Amino acid sequence: MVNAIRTPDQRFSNLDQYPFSPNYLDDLPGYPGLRAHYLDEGNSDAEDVFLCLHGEPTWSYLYRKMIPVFAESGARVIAPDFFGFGKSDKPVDEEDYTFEFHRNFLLALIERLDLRNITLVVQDWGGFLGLTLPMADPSRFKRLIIMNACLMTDPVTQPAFSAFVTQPADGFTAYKYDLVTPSDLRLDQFMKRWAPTLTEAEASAYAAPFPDTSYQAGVRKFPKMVAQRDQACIDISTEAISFWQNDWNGQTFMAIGMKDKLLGPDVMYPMKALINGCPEPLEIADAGHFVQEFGEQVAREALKHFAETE
Repeated sequence: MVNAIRTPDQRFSNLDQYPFSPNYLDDLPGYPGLRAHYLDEGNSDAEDVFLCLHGEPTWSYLYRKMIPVFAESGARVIAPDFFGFGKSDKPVDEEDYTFEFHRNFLLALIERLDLRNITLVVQDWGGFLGLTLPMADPSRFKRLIIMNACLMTDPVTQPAFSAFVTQPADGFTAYKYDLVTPSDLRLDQFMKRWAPTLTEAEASAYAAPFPDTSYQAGVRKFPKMVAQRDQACIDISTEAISFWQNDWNGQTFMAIGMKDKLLGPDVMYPMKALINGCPEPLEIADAGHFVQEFGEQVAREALKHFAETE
């Protein structure tokens, strides 16, 4: 029952621009023996809380440029590392990672920390999973900041959320290929390719959580879950659509990384239509899949947009 390993702390000693202190939650309901890492920045008694969820194959380090902007506005910021990523523990078997394994973890984190007045900030898997959280506990969610992401429903229901899987060849097909094929996966090399504006140091931070391949079962399972969606993922994702379309009435802000070959306009415009009240998206011409690397701007504009609608 959940064989996992922990990344030696020395691997995080020379992180670039990541002065955020570690917080851990051991033995969350349904996660015995697993220690989860998360950042808790800004006023801990703040009324507003920004839940920042990362994706594949990154960690909370991805939100490092957005965190300060949010904390400065007077809000609290929670940025958790999924099991298998960042400083959280990493199950050694790919079988242990599932849509509900990661989803239930997010729900347990929300209940444990008793988060309220939440502004959900998502991208990629943070969105696939994150966008399904509100419907399970609506009163806790207030706003949404969505960057390149969608819902993992079936091809018939939403063809746009499946089409990108097979085309273009240099889009998700290439992304997935780079992650599931190399016997010796080097995430610093991966991130420099998929986020060409990263410095050598920043790229090193993405490799930091993984001393060797045995620490990458979670990294290898995520892309596979996008291509092969189980029934639970499909149903949860389909129920999520109805929520964003008929139940959601909170403030929303969308930003599109225009150079994203995976989840750009093809996926983001159909998403905008599904989220009730979603305004015209902020198009970021230079941004890639990892919109957060251009996050200071997204952070500032999201706060400005939220204030004008208070």
